[PDB]
Amino acid sequence: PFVKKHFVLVHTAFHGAWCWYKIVALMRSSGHNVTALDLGASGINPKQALQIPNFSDYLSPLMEFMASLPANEKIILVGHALGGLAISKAMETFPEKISVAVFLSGLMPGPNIDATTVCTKAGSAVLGQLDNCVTYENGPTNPPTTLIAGPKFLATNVYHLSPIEDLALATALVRPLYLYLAEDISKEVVLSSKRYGSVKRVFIVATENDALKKEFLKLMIEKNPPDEVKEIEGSDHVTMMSKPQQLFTTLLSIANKYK
Amino acid sequence: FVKKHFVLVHTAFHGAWCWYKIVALMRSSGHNVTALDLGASGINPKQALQIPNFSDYLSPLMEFMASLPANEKIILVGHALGGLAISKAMETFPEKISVAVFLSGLMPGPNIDATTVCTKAGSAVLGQLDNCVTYENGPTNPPTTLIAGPKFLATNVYHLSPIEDLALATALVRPLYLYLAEDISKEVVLSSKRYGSVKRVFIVATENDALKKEFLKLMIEKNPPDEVKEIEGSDHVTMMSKPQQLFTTLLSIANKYK
Ligand SMILES: CCCCCCCCCC(=O)O
Ligand SMILES: CCCCCCCCCC(=O)O
Repeated sequence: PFVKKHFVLVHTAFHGAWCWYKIVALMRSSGHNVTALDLGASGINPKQALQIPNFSDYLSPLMEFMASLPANEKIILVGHALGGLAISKAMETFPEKISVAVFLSGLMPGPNIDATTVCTKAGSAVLGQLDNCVTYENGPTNPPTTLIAGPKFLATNVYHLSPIEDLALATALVRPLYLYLAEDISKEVVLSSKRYGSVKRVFIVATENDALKKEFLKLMIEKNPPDEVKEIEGSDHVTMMSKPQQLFTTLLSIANKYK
Repeated sequence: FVKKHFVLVHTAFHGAWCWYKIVALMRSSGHNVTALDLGASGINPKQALQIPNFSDYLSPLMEFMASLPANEKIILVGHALGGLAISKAMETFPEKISVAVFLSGLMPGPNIDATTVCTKAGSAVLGQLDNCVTYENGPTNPPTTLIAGPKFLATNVYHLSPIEDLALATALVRPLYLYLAEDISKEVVLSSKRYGSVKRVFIVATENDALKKEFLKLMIEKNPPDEVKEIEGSDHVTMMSKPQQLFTTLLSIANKYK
């Protein structure tokens, strides 16, 4: 008996709703509702990175979407990598509107491994990697302002197991990420046991992820245990690109289990 | 095998992203390819309201063309509306272009004006299905932008493409400013000695819209190119519906017009 669900997808750094296109097609084709959002200055969001130095504005598209969700409608919230921070805040604020939260290789901070610990670790795996670079729109006296993903970094660390056209698509769409201050993130993403902790949570491991190392991911899983950990073999960092059908099937299974 | 440089220019609502399959095939086969975002398209930083003049829309292509040392020739490909953009590039920098390719592109010339092909092109989009216009300049002024609707895209543009490409497009299409005919006519002026000196190939690719094909035949008849090629089974976005076939056709054209 077909039970219509509402999947809400949240991209990682530099990306946008566009990266989910294969997943969105499978969802809409099977009759489910799906909303792929562009966070601040991501995808075709009108804001420019330099215009939104506050993490609050990076996350606003999701928070605003969450706030206007209809009465009693519950969603399957999916966050990829950095998107993990966004859905975490959504979990703390609107825990009742989320049937189950899914972290796809996502930054998954919790009361005992906070957002800043997690962001500091994440930053080390992206800043300075291959051809990635930063800008100083506020002068040499201030912290770098934005991070720009390089094509070689994308091909090697992110899309190494995906169709080459997807790499081409990414290089024509990735945008800069404002380097939000740890202090700002810490005040925005604060999680509690009775709110964030009350939302069903599943973590999906990308077996061949060369962007976010195993040790970091298992540190988060260890210190902020999810209700379940699932795995997708042969997937690079962007599972929605390299292993779309498997991610789709897994998502449907997760939605049915926790509905 | 001689390395070539293809420069791809999209149509309304789109961006460099729509050529992803083509870009991929060109890079792996060893060629250079530049897929540009015109004003307020793809990830270009401008918003439609910020580029009310057609020259603002063409800016990314003209800047690109100007940055090219004259010895570095290119194969300039324009899709549909992108035809107007490459036509302008042809008039301004004729010598930097080995061959211009109009993929079902608006191909105005001396005997068929730019405003003429524009007005006709628009009738097929304005007021179609779920497409809609905005009025940022108030109710008593002409509409300011045109927004492509998902249904319009599904049945009129991507009807022969993988369904995921339709989804991709719905997450990326952006508004097109409704440029004035006066503006466009003044902006796209072509002469036989300049625009006319560039080798030109038109690629007909449309399948179940006979009127659309007539329009394409009209422009070909009024402004005859050096050659006309066809691609079967294509919807409005050939780079999506017939990628391998488009790639092959472009390689073939490039090798012929060196
Ligand atoms: C200080 C903020 C920078 C954090 C970088 C987050 C990296 C997420 C990983 C990814 O690229 O998908
Ligand atoms: C800017 C003139 C307003 C009319 C709409 C533009 C024509 C779009 C047609 C097409 O896809 O080729």
